[PDB]
Amino acid sequence: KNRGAELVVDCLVEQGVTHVFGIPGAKIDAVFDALQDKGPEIIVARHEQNAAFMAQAVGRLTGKPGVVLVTSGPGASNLATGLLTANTEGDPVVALAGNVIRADRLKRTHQSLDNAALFQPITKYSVEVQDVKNIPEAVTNAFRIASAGQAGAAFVSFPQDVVNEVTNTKNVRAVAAPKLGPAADDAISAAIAKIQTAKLPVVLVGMKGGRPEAIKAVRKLLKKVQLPFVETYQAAGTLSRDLEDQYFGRIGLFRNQPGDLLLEQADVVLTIGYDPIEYDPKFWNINGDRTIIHLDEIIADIDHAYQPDLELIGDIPSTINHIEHDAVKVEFAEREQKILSDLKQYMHEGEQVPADWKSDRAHPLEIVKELRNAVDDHVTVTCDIGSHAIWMSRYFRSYEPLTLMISNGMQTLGVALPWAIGASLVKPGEKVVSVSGDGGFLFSAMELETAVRLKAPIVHIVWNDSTYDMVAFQQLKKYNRTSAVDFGNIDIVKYAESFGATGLRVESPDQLADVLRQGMNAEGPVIIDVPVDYSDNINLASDKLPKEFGELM
Amino acid sequence: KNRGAELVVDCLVEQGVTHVFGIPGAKIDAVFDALQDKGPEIIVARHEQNAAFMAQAVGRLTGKPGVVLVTSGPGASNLATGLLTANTEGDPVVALAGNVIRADRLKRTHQSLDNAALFQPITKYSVEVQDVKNIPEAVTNAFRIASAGQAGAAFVSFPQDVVNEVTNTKNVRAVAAPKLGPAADDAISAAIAKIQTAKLPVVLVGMKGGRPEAIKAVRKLLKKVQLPFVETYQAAGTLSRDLEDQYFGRIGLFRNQPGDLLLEQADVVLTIGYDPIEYDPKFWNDRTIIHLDEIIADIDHAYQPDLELIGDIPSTINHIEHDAVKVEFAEREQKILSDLKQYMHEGEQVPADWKSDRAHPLEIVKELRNAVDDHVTVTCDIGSHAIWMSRYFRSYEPLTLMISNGMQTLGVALPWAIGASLVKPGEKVVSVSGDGGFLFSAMELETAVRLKAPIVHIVWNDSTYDMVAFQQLKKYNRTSAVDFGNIDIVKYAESFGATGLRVESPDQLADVLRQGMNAEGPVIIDVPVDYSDNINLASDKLPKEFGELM
Amino acid sequence: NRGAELVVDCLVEQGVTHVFGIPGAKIDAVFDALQDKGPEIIVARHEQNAAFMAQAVGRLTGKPGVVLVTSGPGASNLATGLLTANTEGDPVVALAGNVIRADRLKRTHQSLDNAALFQPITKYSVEVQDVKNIPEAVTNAFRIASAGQAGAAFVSFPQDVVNEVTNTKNVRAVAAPKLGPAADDAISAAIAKIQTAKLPVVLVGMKGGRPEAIKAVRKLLKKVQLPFVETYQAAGTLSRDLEDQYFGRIGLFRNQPGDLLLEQADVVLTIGYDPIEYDPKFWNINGDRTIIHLDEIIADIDHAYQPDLELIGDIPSTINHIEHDAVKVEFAEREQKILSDLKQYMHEGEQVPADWKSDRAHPLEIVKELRNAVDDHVTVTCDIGSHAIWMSRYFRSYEPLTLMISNGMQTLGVALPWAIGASLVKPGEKVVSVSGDGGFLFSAMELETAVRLKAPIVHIVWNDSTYDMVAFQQLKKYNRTSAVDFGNIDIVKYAESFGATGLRVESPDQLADVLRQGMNAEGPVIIDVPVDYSDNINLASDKLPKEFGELM
Ligand SMILES: Cc1ncc(C[n+]2csc(CCOP(=O)(O)OP(=O)(O)O)c2C)c(N)n1
Ligand SMILES: Cc1ncc(C[n+]2csc(CCOP(=O)(O)OP(=O)(O)O)c2C)c(N)n1
Ligand SMILES: Cc1ncc(C[n+]2csc(CCOP(=O)(O)OP(=O)(O)O)c2C)c(N)n1
Ligand SMILES: [Mg+2]
Ligand SMILES: [Mg+2]
Ligand SMILES: [Mg+2]
Repeated sequence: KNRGAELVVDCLVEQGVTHVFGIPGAKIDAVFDALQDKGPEIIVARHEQNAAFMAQAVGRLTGKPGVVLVTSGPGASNLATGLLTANTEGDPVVALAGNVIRADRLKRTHQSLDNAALFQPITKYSVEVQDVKNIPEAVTNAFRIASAGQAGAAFVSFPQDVVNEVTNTKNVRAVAAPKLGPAADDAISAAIAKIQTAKLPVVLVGMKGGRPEAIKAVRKLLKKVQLPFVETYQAAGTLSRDLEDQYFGRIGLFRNQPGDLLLEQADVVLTIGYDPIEYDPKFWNINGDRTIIHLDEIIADIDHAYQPDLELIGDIPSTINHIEHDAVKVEFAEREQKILSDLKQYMHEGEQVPADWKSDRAHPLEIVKELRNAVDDHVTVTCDIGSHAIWMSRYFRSYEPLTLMISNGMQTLGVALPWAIGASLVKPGEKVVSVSGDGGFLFSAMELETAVRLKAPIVHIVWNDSTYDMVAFQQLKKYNRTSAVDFGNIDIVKYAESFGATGLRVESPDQLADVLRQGMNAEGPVIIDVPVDYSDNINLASDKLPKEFGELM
Repeated sequence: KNRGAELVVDCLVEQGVTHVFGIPGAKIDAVFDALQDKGPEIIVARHEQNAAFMAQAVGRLTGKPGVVLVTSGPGASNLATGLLTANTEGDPVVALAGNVIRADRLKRTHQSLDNAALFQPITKYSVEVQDVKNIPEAVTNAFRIASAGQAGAAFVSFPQDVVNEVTNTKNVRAVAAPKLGPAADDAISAAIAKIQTAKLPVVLVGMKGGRPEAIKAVRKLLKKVQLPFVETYQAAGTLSRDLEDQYFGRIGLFRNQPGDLLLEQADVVLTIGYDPIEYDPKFWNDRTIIHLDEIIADIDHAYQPDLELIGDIPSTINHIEHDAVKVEFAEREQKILSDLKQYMHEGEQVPADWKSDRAHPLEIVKELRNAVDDHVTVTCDIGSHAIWMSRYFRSYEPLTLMISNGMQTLGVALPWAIGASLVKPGEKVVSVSGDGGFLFSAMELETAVRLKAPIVHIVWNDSTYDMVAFQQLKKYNRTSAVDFGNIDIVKYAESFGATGLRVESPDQLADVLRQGMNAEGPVIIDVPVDYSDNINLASDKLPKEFGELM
Repeated sequence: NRGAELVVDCLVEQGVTHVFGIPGAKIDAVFDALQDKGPEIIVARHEQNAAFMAQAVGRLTGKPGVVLVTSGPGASNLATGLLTANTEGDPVVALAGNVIRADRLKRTHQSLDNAALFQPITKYSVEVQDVKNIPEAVTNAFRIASAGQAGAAFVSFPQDVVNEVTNTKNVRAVAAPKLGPAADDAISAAIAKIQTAKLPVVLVGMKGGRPEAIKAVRKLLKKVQLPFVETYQAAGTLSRDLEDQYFGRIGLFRNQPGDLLLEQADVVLTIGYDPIEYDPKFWNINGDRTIIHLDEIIADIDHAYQPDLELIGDIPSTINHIEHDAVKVEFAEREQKILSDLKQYMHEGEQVPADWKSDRAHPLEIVKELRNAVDDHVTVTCDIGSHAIWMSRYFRSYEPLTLMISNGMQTLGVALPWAIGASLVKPGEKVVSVSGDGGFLFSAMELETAVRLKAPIVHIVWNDSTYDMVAFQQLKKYNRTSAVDFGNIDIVKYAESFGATGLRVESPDQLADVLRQGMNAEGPVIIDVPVDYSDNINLASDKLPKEFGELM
């Protein structure tokens, strides 16, 4: 027909977009109509929030922006949290929304608002197209800006008459966002010289160290040079089994981990793709001066606790390849060897169920271990936010890039199950596991109809506690009392069944391994009800370990 | 304790707030801690979206700002649509949110976000407090601005260190937002002269005509002067059983209603609390226009008032009422009223050729109306079911039919009914949605079960996003992205510990509804509906027919 | 019959007689269309001064001043102007070009997000994106600019929108409506609270200074015989008749007779008071008093401003309903002495010091000689600086809108362009403008406009060669000054280089003569007046409050 609506779909075609997540409405209608003619499969969502969470997951797993498409008013405003989360967690997303006609743009009329103004503080790019000719230009720049370091959200709004208008405007080439070269050579030399002269150099692998390419390079570096290392939560998957000896776990949330003590003992820290939002430098870069080398695709944020002595800004993996090429293996003096050894066995003992533990419910560590034993390396595991997620983020081993997905920017409740859906659409054929608590679960459980309608092979684990617990034990450590943390329990099994899904329940902690295998062998979506004992949770924020190791030294 | 958090709680005590809807988090948890000592009852929500909707319900039904309280980051950003909805539909709401400590406000850090900039476009008032001393001032101005005509949403954000900081700061008095006087008296006189000299003077009651005091005033005006009148959807309940004779239905959505032809035939139109968002003037609007409202009018190609009576709406109405006298109509205009009233009765009727194993929409509306007492509040969601409710479900009390008619936001029905039941203890509350919108906020059924709220939720079961579908069929002759698969509604209800009912055949409709009305605790009722008559809601038939009788 | 014509037609419907502007490419179609029909175009030398002029028209006529500019630097130069009007109750409408809609998101000459820039400093900031919407968007801009509280409205036109040919019809210029008075029972309440006061006082503020409000205020002050004070923008509330009940203009520093009056008051009635002129935390202090807020909009709650009664509605109507039903207050003995003492403190504070000697005029001598040289009805515009403090406290005004002060943003350089605006509003009358030397250069360029118009402006420069108001605050805080010194210029030959008339006061004794000589001159005249500023630190001095505190 050649409306503005067709120009939009043509862009999606040039961009190689396989799927569009959305919900139709009167203002964005022409575009949905034009998608009937061609373009990517439409995945109808049961909420624009979840549509955004789905696009985000696609962006994180593929490196090309996930696409979400919604109508005016509440269609658009329901995107806010989603885009915010994508934009602060390094995920390429492009959002396309409708608005009222240009003539009525300033009026009190149904579903009218300044779309671009709302999304301005929460995206890299937020625009509204006021001329049909401009559509291919605006859309193409949004894809590029979404993809360019640091990846985030782009939002593009269309008045209704703009996408309905007939025009002879030509499309433009989907010129892909270009790669940077590696960092300046002189900076790379300096960086190598500082690692070679260190008594205890260590690698801090961050958000953008967690991309597949970045991880491949990071592993060659760690293997050649033999550096100890830690991961941020979104760097999970850096580990391989033959790096386990050099691995000191995941830093974050509370300063009481072996990784923290290691970074403390370090005189040189090399950070890679490090976005401080995952764990503020004021928690780890303390207690003594210490050289900081910042390896990233964008310049560093200066902070009282973060003043890099060296910045290597360029393409992350290739910059790493250049350091790797000219570094050599680091020898550790006796003192540092013993520090490393001691940290390693504090790390080991942390991963164990307390010896005087007895219960009629599973311990969190038992859930974590059993889950890890029932799931092959290649399977993507998505995680929600809560105490369950602390246990997962610290103790759930991951061995491949993009196989453990955590929301460690906004810490947005409800991402797991929708993320699992997006993952299954990117990895057709594979099982996708999603893990949540019972609080965050109802934030997005509605999208179980999408999963069933798609016959997605998703396995969702609900940690059953019956409170907002991560908030509860923090309230106990601050005020020795809780507030607004309690809610009623629902029948998770019958909930799943009412959707046409499958419900299982761990009725005793010894059925855990069995019920898990069963979910994995099931056809279509499964929800698994797991009673958990959270009485150990308060110890997640303990200072015992920093204190013990303190008197060691 | 004299933290900033206590200063906040004290404002809520001073303001007479009985419920705060919320979800706790680290940056805001000091205010939640302070609520353990004194202050209103915390209602824990399963989604900040839904806490916002409930606060909207409280605001619409009491005139006092509803209060929602949330944490930083996604806690705040999840309020967006809620406050947008409230802000455009006339409901006083106060939102309170956390943010990161002042010193880290500029950094990439967990749950950080320029809160105030995000709500700037979608509220009357959006601010972040940067000094603990300023807390009582910023909160007290928020309540005032939320309530002041035209009522809307107010947003206040608090850095973590500001609510945790110990302080000597004094509270301020909750100075009530003041009412205006009536409109200028020479303006009132002018309007009385326009009505008394018109051939067919008519009243259009709008959004802010649906406040209880405005309705009581409007009824006296209608009865005394015997003017015909029409309702926007949010002015539902202006009608009294007494006034059914002068009543010409609800205007909205498509121009093809008896009310539309009436407004067209009128030489004078008195609009009361008319927010054009409910129905753009370019659809119903030569003739004289008298704009009566608590704020000045927006000028539009199709809306240029000859008279503006700006002041307190009920005051101004009374003044007009006091000095106006009965209008009597020439025979020409009586015939017009007779005909329009007749077209109106035909439209309210199930078509003659209708055959179906599912209920017609009108049969749901009729049985619902016949099963619910006039005083029972009925909330409604968004979709094809709501076109039917908005046009054909009669309301006779103020605030007993609640419709989202500024932002048309899916999912408002069930959370509104929860807010409503906390505002009217001892009463049943009815809510109506389609199956699409039901899953937008059905999570909150846990909350209704937790409170043992006497809610009866009716689900119109179709299996599609239909209101989108038949507009699509009319524009392109094909649908797109409107199909989803259905769930077992009864089992969905039972899994939450609520009661689930199902109308298995159209004749069971009366009894099943009755059963729901007498049930204990929350009830969900599955009601299959036949929508194949839905595309005629946008039909041009009636204006074409009436065109040639003239 | 383009979009540009639609814009000119709206200006005609609003009764706009003058448009202050500077042309550019993106907006020039509108400038074209103004050749055919419309209001006179006054070419400015800087978009800042065009904005100031507009503000002046708005303040003086009650209908929006109009300013028209091009895209990019044309529009951005408007920022301080609209901001100042938007915080001082002045209706202004601004019209600006932008790039074509197709190139709106591009890096291209003079492209910027116009609406976003003006959102935080206007009541109303919009961009039209369809030619049809022009009559609507503009009409609402005039009404919103006018609707109380009055201020700045900004409309932006992408270039292709005003050049586009259309058959769109215009829209009626529906006047912004009036409110009625406050509600009866509230009026009753206010009268009752006043009746039972031992010392009720009136505070006249910003919107108490419109002509109709002043007419009603004067009747109320006369009938009930209440003492009153003024905010700076409430100048001209006073009449010669009312000098007896008058306790001066409050503001800037809490050390004036008006402050002490307010402090002793048990009931304060405020009239159209915008706190920006003087924070309530400065006067509403040592003890409690009842506050009655009378205004066209609800009050801002403050730690030091929590009204017991709000009278919201049209200000002159509400004042009238109070005047009609109130009877005279009669002060007891204790309060009469109080009022008497304060009145003498007031009178002593207006006199040049005893041991004053100087080769240059003392400020009060400038204030005095200028007041006596100028008819009551003549409009006097004032700039910002130490000279303005002297003007604002001590220069009497007896007619509405004859003393204009920037008391919201305290914007430098407003005087001279405000006087240009005044003279266009009041043809055939002298207009006097007063500035310091520093603020003079902020807008002195616009003298070319005044000469080009043969405007009868008489501009007085207080010459001391420093940014003094900053400097003495710096000394009272830090015992040292910073960045307050600049060179000076020959004001007389400055004026002459523009084809204007330049006069100089070579000695304080020829002050009356050089002033009278300026009043009789044809065309613009600038006057160089050397001043001695050594007294200036005593403006922020703390003695009067202390001395009176011991007198109690
Ligand atoms: C959208 C949103 N609202 C509020 C919060 C604050 N918050 C963090 S954890 C949490 C509770 C999660 O509870 P649950 O999912 O049951 O996990 P659990 O701690 O019990 O394992 C809340 C409310 C948040 N992170 N996101
Ligand atoms: C939050 C939001 N998303 C999308 C829309 C667009 N929209 C309007 S009606 C509608 C259909 C709702 O369907 P349903 O609840 O099943 O009611 P039905 O039409 O079937 O009666 C949609 C998607 C909207 N109004 N609000
Ligand atoms: C645009 C602007 N810049 C700076 C200031 C701060 N300021 C206030 S008074 C003042 C000094 C003005 O001095 P001048 O005009 O020479 O008059 P004087 O103080 O000498 O009497 C300054 C710089 C201001 N108010 N406005
Ligand atoms: Mg839980
Ligand atoms: Mg449906
Ligand atoms: Mg000076």
